[PDB]
Amino acid sequence: SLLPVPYTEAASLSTGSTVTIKGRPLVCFLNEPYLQVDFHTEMKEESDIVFHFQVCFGRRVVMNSREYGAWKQQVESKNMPFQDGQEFELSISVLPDKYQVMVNGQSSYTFDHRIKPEAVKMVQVWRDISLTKFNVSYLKR
Amino acid sequence: SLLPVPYTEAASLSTGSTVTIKGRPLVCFLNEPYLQVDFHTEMKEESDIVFHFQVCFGRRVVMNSREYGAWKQQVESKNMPFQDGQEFELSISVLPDKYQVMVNGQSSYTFDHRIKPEAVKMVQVWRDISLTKFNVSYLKR
Repeated sequence: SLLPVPYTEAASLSTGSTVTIKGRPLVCFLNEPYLQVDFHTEMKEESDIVFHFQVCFGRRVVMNSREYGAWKQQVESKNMPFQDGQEFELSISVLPDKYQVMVNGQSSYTFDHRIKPEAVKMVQVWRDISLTKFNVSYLKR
Repeated sequence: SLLPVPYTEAASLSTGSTVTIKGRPLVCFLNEPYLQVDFHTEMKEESDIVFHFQVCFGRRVVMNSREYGAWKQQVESKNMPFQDGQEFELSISVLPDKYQVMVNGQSSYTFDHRIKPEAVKMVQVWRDISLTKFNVSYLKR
């Protein structure tokens, strides 16, 4: 819809930053659509990924990092706040120790920093969703 | 690009029919983009799937059927004719005994019929690709 997908935006993150994504799955949960949010170290898509967040709607969520071209230890969660056929609001806060992910205002996942958030230069949002809003909070120093 | 994705087209199949799909992966193989082709029994996406063909570019291909809302025996292949960053041409022929899938003119996968091809009423092509051409051969009786 509003924003093109894959959506790529240059970005800078530090403690206190928040990334807000508003969108909607393209198909019903029965068909297992995915949503993926990757925080990259460079503007190119083949670059390293500081924080990989992949949702298989209705099934599970996978988080990881890709360092020096290699995927590290995957963390898997079965927590599923997303609602079939509904628009969702996803907020990723950068805390000192980890990323906190809220879905529709509810804390749902956390991921301890493996690489400093300051290494992030780009965020890519893709897979089976329509994207209506993308915002990174640049109020803090 | 040319055609919207998810792409849905009402269709009828029988022995001798061919479905030709031309497109291109949206991102590099390193990021594991997917391609999915589902032959449905009804015009709705939650309907049964006579033939499910899902490609995880660079990794594997999964084939199955969803009957009465339940996924059946999955068949997995590691055969991978698709080329990173290239446009592909995918042809699915309906033979008496099975579907034959050609990738860029090379026979690559087959799937024995679980349900008669005549039960198909719709084809949906989706996931991480841009679609330039979609055609079903309606020359045969």
